[PDB]
Amino acid sequence: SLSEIKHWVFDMDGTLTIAVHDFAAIREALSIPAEDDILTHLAALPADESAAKHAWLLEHERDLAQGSRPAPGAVELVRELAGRGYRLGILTRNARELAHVTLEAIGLADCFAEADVLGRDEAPPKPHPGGLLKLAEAWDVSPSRMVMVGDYRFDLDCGRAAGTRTVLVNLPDNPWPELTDWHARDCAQLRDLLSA
Amino acid sequence: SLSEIKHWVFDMDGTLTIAVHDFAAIREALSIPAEDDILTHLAALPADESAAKHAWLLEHERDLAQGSRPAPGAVELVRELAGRGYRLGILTRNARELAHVTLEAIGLADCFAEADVLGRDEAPPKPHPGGLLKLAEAWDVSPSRMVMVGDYRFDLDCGRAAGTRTVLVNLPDNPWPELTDWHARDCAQLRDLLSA
Ligand SMILES: [Mg+2]
Ligand SMILES: [Mg+2]
Repeated sequence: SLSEIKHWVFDMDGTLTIAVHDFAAIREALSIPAEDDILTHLAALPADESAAKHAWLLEHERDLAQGSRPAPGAVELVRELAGRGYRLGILTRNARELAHVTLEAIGLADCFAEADVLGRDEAPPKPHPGGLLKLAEAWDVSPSRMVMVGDYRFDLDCGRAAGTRTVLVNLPDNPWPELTDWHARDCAQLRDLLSA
Repeated sequence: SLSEIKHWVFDMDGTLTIAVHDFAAIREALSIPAEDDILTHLAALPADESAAKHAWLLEHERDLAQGSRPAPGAVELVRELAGRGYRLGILTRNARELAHVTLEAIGLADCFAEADVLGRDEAPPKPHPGGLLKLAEAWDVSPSRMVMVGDYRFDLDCGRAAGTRTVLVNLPDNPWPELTDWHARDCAQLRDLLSA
């Protein structure tokens, strides 16, 4: 079961943190009334208008970005696992130094050994298994007793290639059933799953 | 009128070109049926599910990107203006070298003098007016007889700061009426407007 896994690895972006965007600039650009939610308002527009506005939003994702925040339930999950004495790692395309800064910013830096935060320079790009194998070696543990937690297909492919169990979070359903051992809408539901 | 303007400046990203994304990966990740359009399907989902899936899409905009393509009507507009003997420029945050490559790829490199394609190293970031003032100087023309064409607020602010007329394209309405002299849903409608 999930609770028997005592070695956990997380993707960073999209899993533990998510990008936040400039709501006021979006509302202004897309002519959203103050009384309306942005997405709800867009879904209710005529199809062609909704499509043009959604396209503009995606096109300007980086222009509109304002750093990142912890994903729902992420801090709570990591603290729960750390409280158990579990061993926790990170596998990210980010430079280790940025990953470190991010961990400090969200108050989780003390839950991961610095050597177990693997960035751009410490491991090949997902879905290559190198990074998970590096942690498996450092921890001297069977990959079958580790879990890779992510929100994107290359996270699941990476776990499957290395032989770890896999978890999908931050999508509401199960789009890759063969690649995914457990799925949860977010880290808060994952914590609940773990508990049960 | 618009047709009296013989000096035109364009933003690049979002105006002449737009990012394209991996439709098959999106469909797989978001569980979209083959018979459905991605956006139409998402708008029809329960609110919470639609929101989670739209959030994931925005979060992975760069992961899903597959270069860029010309924006609707952009090639046709630029060729029409060049055919008139009009003077055309680019003001972009992109490195000039990338802008050049992009122009070559979309078959428009011959419509702009190389010196009039202004990139990262040739002009300060929008909305600073430096870049438009640089073109105005090179062309020896009143900014009031130039137009800046863009799809984002900093393009309009840049034109207003330099004193050029401004055009909004690639949004379907008029969100910044005081900043915008003419607006069109895209470059094809702008060409039509120009003609009329
Ligand atoms: Mg990710
Ligand atoms: Mg732009």
